[PDB]
Amino acid sequence: AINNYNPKDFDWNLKNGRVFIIKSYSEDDIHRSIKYSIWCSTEHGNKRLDAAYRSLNGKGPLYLLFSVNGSGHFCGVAEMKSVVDYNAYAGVWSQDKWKGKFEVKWIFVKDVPNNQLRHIRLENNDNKPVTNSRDTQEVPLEKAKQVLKIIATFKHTTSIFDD
Repeated sequence: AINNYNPKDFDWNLKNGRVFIIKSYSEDDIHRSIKYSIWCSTEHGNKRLDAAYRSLNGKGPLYLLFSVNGSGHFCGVAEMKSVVDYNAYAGVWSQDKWKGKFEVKWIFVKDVPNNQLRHIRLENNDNKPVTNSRDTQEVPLEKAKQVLKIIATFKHTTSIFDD
């Protein structure tokens, strides 16, 4: 890998976009996402993000703030880059038939610890800290701006690449 990620004077274009938490079950899913520029949330996760992406059209960016369950930190930020693709061939049984995947462009890959963000609280999630969020929890715009500044400017000592 390279430091192709973590741009410096990164303007977010976050005047009209949306921001969502991703909780990855595994570090492997993070690696594969970075390698192949895709993500799959749960069925409801994909549908929630698909609807948010389509409602935005091209008016604003949809960012995803990633964190592996139990890590204590966020591990980076990607932008969602396609509608959700439900493929029409995978699956034999009816429940594991139409599984969704969508495109992401990874922007920041860096460990930002939660102690840097616990002060930011989500008014749309019972005023809990942004670090308490569950997968596909949406972050209100002004709180998102605060989280993106912290993530973009934090001088990190680790990243998921050490794995």
